[PDB]
Amino acid sequence: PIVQNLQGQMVHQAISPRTLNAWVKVVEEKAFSPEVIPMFSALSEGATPQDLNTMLNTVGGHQAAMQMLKETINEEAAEWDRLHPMREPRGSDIAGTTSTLQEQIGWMTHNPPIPVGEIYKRWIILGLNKIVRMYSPTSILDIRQGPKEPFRDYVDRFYKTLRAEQASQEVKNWMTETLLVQNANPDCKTILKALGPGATLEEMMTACQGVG
Amino acid sequence: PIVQNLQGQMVHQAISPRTLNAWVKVVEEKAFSPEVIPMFSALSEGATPQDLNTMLNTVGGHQAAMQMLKETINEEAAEWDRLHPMREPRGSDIAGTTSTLQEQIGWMTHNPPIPVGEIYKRWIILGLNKIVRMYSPTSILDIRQGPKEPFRDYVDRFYKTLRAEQASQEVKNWMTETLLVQNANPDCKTILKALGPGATLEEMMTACQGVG
Amino acid sequence: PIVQNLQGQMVHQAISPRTLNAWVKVVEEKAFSPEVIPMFSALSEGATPQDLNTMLNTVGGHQAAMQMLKETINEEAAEWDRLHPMREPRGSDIAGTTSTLQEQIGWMTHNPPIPVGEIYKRWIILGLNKIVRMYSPTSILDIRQGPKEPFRDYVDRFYKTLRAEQASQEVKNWMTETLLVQNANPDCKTILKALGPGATLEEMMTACQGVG
Amino acid sequence: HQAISPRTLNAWVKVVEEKAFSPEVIPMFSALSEGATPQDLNTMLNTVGGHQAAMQMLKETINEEAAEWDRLHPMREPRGSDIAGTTSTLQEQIGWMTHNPPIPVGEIYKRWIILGLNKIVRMYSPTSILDIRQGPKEPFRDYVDRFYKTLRAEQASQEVKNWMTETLLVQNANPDCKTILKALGPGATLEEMMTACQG
Amino acid sequence: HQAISPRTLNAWVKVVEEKAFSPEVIPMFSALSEGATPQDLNTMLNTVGGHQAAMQMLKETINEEAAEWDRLHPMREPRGSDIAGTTSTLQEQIGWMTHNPPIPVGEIYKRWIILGLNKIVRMYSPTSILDIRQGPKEPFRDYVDRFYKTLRAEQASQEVKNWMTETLLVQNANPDCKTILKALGPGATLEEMMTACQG
Repeated sequence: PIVQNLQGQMVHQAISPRTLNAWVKVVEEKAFSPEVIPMFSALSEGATPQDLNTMLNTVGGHQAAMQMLKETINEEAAEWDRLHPMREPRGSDIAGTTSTLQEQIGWMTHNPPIPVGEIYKRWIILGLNKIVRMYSPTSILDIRQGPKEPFRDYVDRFYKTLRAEQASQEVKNWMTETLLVQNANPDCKTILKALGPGATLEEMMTACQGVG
Repeated sequence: PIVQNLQGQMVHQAISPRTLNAWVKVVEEKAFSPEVIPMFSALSEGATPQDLNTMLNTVGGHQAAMQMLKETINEEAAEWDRLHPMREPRGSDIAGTTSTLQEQIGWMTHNPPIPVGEIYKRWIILGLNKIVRMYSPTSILDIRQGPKEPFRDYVDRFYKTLRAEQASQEVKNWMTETLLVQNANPDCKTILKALGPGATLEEMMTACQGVG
Repeated sequence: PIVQNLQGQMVHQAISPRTLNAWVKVVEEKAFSPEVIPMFSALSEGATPQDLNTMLNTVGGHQAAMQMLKETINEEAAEWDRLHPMREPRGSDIAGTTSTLQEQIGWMTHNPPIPVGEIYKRWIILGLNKIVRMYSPTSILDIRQGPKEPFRDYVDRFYKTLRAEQASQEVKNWMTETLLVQNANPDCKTILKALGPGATLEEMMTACQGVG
Repeated sequence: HQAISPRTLNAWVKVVEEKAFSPEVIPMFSALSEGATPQDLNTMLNTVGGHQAAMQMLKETINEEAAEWDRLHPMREPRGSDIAGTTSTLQEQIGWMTHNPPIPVGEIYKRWIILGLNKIVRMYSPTSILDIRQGPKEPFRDYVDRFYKTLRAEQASQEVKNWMTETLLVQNANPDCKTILKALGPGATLEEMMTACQG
Repeated sequence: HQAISPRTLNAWVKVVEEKAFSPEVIPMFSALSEGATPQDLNTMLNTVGGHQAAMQMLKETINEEAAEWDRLHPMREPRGSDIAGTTSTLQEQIGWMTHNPPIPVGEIYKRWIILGLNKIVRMYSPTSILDIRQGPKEPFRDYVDRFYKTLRAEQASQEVKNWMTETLLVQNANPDCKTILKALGPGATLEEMMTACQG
């Protein structure tokens, strides 16, 4: 992180141990559920490349996830160097392996701020999105409401799987509009189709409140 | 947040990573149970509009909840601009999208304090109340004591659903007075009606202690 | 830990009580699952030998784990003294039993930094790896997919046991490549073998999504 | 201006009657109505004998589109009725195409008719694409032909159709073919898919 | 510019439906689509009712060829999609066809479609060549016709097909004519082969 000293000069602030422990708990217990990405974003707010590499070290227990995260980081660094051929931050500098700590702090504290931390964070988020896409327990087409399950639980599962799938935005809109209604159980499906097309999710949940 | 510097001049204090992680856990695990609103109020004490937008970013995983929260924020900003046509905070300024950080700190630190953080917080709380109202698993009329369930558990469920429903206050009073007694199981319902009308909840719980 | 004073001179920072409580929870609840090692690494970031001994004291509830950790520490200290016959840190100094606190801070704050904390941490990590290797509930050859279990759960179990086993890296690669396919259930195993050899884990998980 | 040919009109009538309403009616109508005027279009629509319910849908959709056009817009310029040809002379219809520069009155009405026909064929498709699934013994060839006909009739966005082709074709198939298709794995072509799945 | 004739489109759909995807479909398409612009070709393909699996193979092959064209060749120059007619306008296609030197987008698209149709026919060959064989009483005049129809469907290389005609034909022949072919011996033309086989 970054914080002002007593006089005011910006200086690197070490990431606290309990934050890293929380991130380790997130990596281990959750098994790369779709909820990790918001948790990673929260636990890494203001992170520099050194801190992000510290988090990646804990990620590195899983060989496959670590390998794909490294591959996506390398690819995005190559893209950055392709687009953009204290020195200007290169791809490896954004990756926090060649650039030193002081260069990172200077880049983040520059006027205007060079968002090295944020760009590296978004690369990591893309890699984590891919990893999450692997570990989705089932595809969206397999989510089906049970004979007795409440509509709220089915919608929760459907939207979780939708976050996992990471399709195109228009595809997601069509999915929520049509596939949600299609896969519902018959007793609910009658009411959903009677509501008609273009029904907002608020109408859908209110109409089917406790039908099961 | 806001905190005095070493000399004493007010300056923005960044929201800690672990607080945002806790808020993410609240958004994800709880599935918008009625308990989120107190937890949101606690986790966002002293929040500025920038911090509240930071929390909203984590909320933004859910498309429907994020959409309705944005819609309520826009509506309340329009209401604010309608009522009230460093510059005075406009609706978008309260929303923390046009106003800069320093303007927010100045507004909160003004004499008298302009409660930009609190008004934005209450708008967010209204939106979250609506979202919670969607995700209520069952309506209040479906809560019914089981044949063996203790009275304390039934009352807990009833009051949770009452918090979820968000009806008029007089309607809530009538509901607690009459509907609670009506839906109780027959063995308890005999004692509840024998207690008579206008019985305080303390009398109701003490009388039916361990009846089931 | 280590942190700059108000003037800037480096001084020892005490390990917070809540960090030690979290480490105690990790030692007790987890029962030396493979996830402890990342959690230990996170909770002990920047630790000096005195802090590491403080953590070891909480570890010392378990007689066998404490004994083996002490034995590995002594062995690695003997190796350090063998390789390398304020004074230079001896093996017992790295162990944080002969060296005083101020010598440790001076070593860590030296130019270049003497990584006494990190070397002691890696010795502790080797000992914890051995302890974890004892407490593995089953060997890798016993992990077998169930008739109905999803492929994601089976892969999670397999990689957890692989982390526990701690074999040679090439052995691990062969294990993930062949033994994972061999032990899968027949309905999945058909698809895995149809995918052919040299299939990346991404292909394996995507192909067998929801087959069970 | 030239009169519509009896051969063309008979072809339109016979294809509509024979095909009832299948997705190829849209390209057939577009081909046979090449550069036609609103009077010719109305002739082609009214000439259809059967499927008067479908013709009612088409007229209702034309009226709705005309109302929207009138909402968007209050030689004399054309209103929705003028575009639909209900209140336009043949000379008036020739105008707005003979006008320099012309405003394509015929093409707008053709687009409205195409929207109505898309709705009609979507209604006339006997099953939904998500409900299309393989029989226990149906050939994979017949399954995929039915699936792609239904997908053609679906009237959805193009990216949605691409995802549909990528996923539901493999997914909705029976387990016997599903095993072979998964063994082929993603990124394969339909040609490879059927050639492998011949048995 | 003149649009495709309704008689031509009706003939095309008629022959496609009646013949299925037999080998003659390719030359028939080449005949009917002479000088046809990409818009006309797209209409010609879209109007086909049924065989949507075949139309999907055709679309996929067109997309692959368009990608190859775009890779090889990076008014505005025509792209692969423009040749395919999905993106480029009718006027743009007409201008490209009229330009000197010409960019015959029609001919390139026709060649791509011919490739796709060849692949489709090779898929659609009902029985492999090795399976065809003379019956106990089937005349040689019909057995050889079946054999050569299938051989045209298979679309193997000429070097293979020489051996196929030389050996597989005589091998699969019925026992009565097998002896006659063997006696007649190698270096034989089809006229000799049949004219030695009657009865």
